[PDB]
Amino acid sequence: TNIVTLTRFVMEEGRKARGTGEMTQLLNSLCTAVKAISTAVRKAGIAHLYGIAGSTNVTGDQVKKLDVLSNDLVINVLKSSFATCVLVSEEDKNAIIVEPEKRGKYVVCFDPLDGSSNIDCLVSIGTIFGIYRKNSTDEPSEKDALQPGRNLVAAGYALYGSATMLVLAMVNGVNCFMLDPAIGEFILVDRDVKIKKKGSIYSINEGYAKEFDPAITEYIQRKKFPPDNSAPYGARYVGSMVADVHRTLVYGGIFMYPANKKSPKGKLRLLYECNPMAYVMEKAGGLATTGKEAVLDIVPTDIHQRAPIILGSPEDVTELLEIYQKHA
Ligand SMILES: O=P(O)(O)OC[C@H]1O[C@](O)(CO)[C@@H](O)[C@@H]1O
Ligand SMILES: O=[P-]([O-])[O-]
Ligand SMILES: [Mg+2]
Ligand SMILES: [Mg+2]
Ligand SMILES: [Mg+2]
Repeated sequence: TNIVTLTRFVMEEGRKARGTGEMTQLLNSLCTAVKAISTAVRKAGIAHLYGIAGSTNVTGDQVKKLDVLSNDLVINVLKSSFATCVLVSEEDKNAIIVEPEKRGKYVVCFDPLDGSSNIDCLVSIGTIFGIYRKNSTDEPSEKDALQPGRNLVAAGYALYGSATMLVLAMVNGVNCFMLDPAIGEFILVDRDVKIKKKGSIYSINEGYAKEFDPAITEYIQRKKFPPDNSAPYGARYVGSMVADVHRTLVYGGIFMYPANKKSPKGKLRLLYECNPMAYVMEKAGGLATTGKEAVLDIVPTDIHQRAPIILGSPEDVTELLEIYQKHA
């Protein structure tokens, strides 16, 4: 009978810190969308929600039925939250400007459904978000979303896996909340999460081996054949960024989606995939790099810009940076 909900947490983390309560509003609204997406996903084959929606998005993906449903759910709750002014979604070509009577101070970048390749085989999928405070006094516009990730005030993801988890990072740390399906509340289950300084798992799609740069190649070879005859790392690659990053957070190790000979900026999207996960990792004591610079320091020029990303345990990411620096 003492429910420590996401709501309470985010409020109790603010009592002697004169806010506006808009962030709690925003996050309460997002939680409602995440619950609705979770329920849909958990019944998707009965509800006939698998398959394509007939459309390609700006970054060239095959839009799925659950992409449109989730996108609509998040847009509508953020609008009605009265906490937002500019929204950027993977699924919309342009930024969405909130109508004047519903504007609040925040800019939200999100991936409404991440891991579409895994939808139909029931593997874990998720929702990814990053929140900024609007800076300018100018009328809200797409340019308010073009901030470096270091300006994030909150970021995180929902993981629709064996259980549904909302992982929320803010200035003071990372906390995990699990959805209780019986009462429709996110309950705190992991407080002030920190990543292991060094892990034992590497996560990458090795089908791209023919296209990797020499530094990624060398690093993978080192994980399999350690020069100091330590045990080789195990390999894991679920194929859904939210699942692979969440495992990296809670078990340690490294996740990679690097640049390659065909994709100079990699595949994952900077605003609503790379920056939120880089922020979570940095707040958990981890690192997130392109191989040459910190993801959170990139100043974007395109709301659908791609970025290479290598993230996880700091000693693992640093070892790979050392190999890039050696090859440079
Ligand atoms: O099939 P690939 O090229 O390994 O891409 C998988 C990645 O694509 C995404 O689905 C994003 O498009 C991520 O969730 C996942 O990390
Ligand atoms: O591109 P997608 O799996 O969010
Ligand atoms: Mg997609
Ligand atoms: Mg995604
Ligand atoms: Mg998506």
